[PDB]
Amino acid sequence: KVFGRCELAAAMKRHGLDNYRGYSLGNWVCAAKFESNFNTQATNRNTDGSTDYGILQINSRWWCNDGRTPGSRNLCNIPCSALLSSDITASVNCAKKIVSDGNGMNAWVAWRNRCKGTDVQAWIRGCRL
Ligand SMILES: CC[C@@H]1CN2CCc3cc(OC)c(OC)cc3[C@H]2C[C@H]1C[C@@H]1NCCc2cc(OC)c(OC)cc21
Repeated sequence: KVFGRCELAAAMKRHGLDNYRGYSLGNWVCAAKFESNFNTQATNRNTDGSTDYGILQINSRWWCNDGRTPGSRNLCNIPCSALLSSDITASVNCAKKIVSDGNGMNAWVAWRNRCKGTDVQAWIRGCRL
């Protein structure tokens, strides 16, 4: 599923991301834009053998099991395929654990490099939320 901007903002808000760990909703929408271009089915293979899955490109070395990431953990206790669903619940629940790992949303390098310090509220303006 390719979410619309405002559609995804609404779904993230219903699942509790607005101001989660202090990050306003626009930060989450911006991160999804530059991680996945709002495409729940996005995957990207890393040179180290791990794979990033879904709307927030969550990585298999620590956070989900895909059965092909040597030496990995599964700290969100989910199959990585669950992060590709049109229902974003599993991605949101796992993202909540990630943003708690001490680096906040710097855990998403695309957030740090492309969203951090910008007018992220522009991502939710004009959205019914
Ligand atoms: C309501 C307008 C969209 C919302 N903004 C949020 C702020 C923002 C920040 C960006 O980088 C930090 C950014 O980079 C790509 C985009 C945005 C936008 C996205 C807006 C515009 C919109 N995106 C989908 C379709 C489209 C097509 C466009 O031209 C064909 C266009 O021209 C300006 C804008 C957009």
